[PDB]
Amino acid sequence: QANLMRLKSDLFNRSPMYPGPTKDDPLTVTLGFTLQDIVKVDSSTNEVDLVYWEQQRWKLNSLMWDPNEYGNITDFRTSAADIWTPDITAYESTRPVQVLSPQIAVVTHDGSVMFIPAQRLSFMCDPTGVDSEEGVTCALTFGSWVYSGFEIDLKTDTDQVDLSSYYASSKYEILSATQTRQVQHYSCCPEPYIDVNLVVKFRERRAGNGFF
Amino acid sequence: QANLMRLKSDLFNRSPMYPGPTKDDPLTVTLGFTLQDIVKVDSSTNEVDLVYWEQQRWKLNSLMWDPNEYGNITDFRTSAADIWTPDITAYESTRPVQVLSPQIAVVTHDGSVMFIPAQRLSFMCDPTGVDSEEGVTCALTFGSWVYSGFEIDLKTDTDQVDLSSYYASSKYEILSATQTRQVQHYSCCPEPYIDVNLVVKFRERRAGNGFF
Ligand SMILES: NCCc1c[nH]c2ccc(O)cc12
Ligand SMILES: NCCc1c[nH]c2ccc(O)cc12
Repeated sequence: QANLMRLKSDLFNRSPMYPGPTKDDPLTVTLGFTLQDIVKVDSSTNEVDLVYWEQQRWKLNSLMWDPNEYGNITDFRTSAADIWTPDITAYESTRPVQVLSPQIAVVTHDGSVMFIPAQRLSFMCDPTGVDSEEGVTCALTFGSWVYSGFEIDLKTDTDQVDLSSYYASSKYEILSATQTRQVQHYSCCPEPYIDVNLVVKFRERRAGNGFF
Repeated sequence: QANLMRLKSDLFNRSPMYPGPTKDDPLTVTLGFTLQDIVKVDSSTNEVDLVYWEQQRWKLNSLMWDPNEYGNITDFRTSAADIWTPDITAYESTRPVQVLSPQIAVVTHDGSVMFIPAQRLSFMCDPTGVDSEEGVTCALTFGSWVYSGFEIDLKTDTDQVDLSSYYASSKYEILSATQTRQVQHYSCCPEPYIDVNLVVKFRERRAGNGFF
């Protein structure tokens, strides 16, 4: 498609990239989690491994275009390396994140972006009691590493984690999973930072496939 | 010493031993447990090992004597092999019982007997969930193997298991322990058989010695 080539060239070749948000031009990132699997627990190190898709949305004025000038194109996929992306980080990870999917975003003519990488993460979680009816609860916070709430605000569209793709024959069944916007402070700095608190209650699965 | 030797000779060396209880002459045995330790659980076989002392009391007319005729002796210790003892049996054991104490009874002039052997026993018990706050419940019935309620009846002096000697640094802590008289029927036989149902709720100790 000739029109799309023109669009990408015009967007990505003729100006400096977005330098990120500032106090004068803050940005709100919408977050949502799709929990796919609780893969492994480690009771000797108190780490638990999750597989999830992390849905991120935001909007930049610099990514806008008039579809009329581009054969009525209203959106396109492009490599996430072509655009600015927010530094949303898991605050209690114990290993580097492993990316499980392509990193390609969808950009819409109004400057809005959707980006949903699949990830595996090890995080700090004590799994003692997971083999009981009551199960166990762990929490994981996600937020900008370097930007305070004055530059990056966060939002969820729902407080329910998406479980519609959770692996039915996982070793672990989900009892509940919520995602909630919170405010935190770190020793280094006085300014409020925003996070999303992912809270998952789970236990060893003992009813379903493999069971009779 | 002379009077005791006389008493023992007279009680044990001049008559057939008591042939056990009958319908016409039934016997009631009082049972009580001192739970000392839950030593071990095995989740691959669903066996748990207990150490307890089993208090047994009963009374036989044939063990009576007049203390006046024996230098005021009102009771004596004697090997349990010298007297009839009830066939009180754990019904859900998985290994032969291991005896941890001498087997010696105290006999009193009214023909009553007290016998409290210490035992280790492996029994059928699923310990899944023992490492949680709720812990797990298991039960073990004790009763005559061969006598129905028409020959042997049972009772407890209290429904609360004696925990005053429980090992404070056991891997497992006791949440509750009861001992309750019940009636049972088995496939072999029409008659009711009496048992005491020992019900123990426990979990992995997470406080005290070794824990910070
Ligand atoms: N593959 C499922 C998620 C998904 C659907 N469409 C997408 C577009 C972009 C993206 O990063 C992710 C997605
Ligand atoms: N040694 C604890 C139990 C105990 C105290 N006195 C006893 C007399 C007889 C017996 O079998 C047992 C006992």
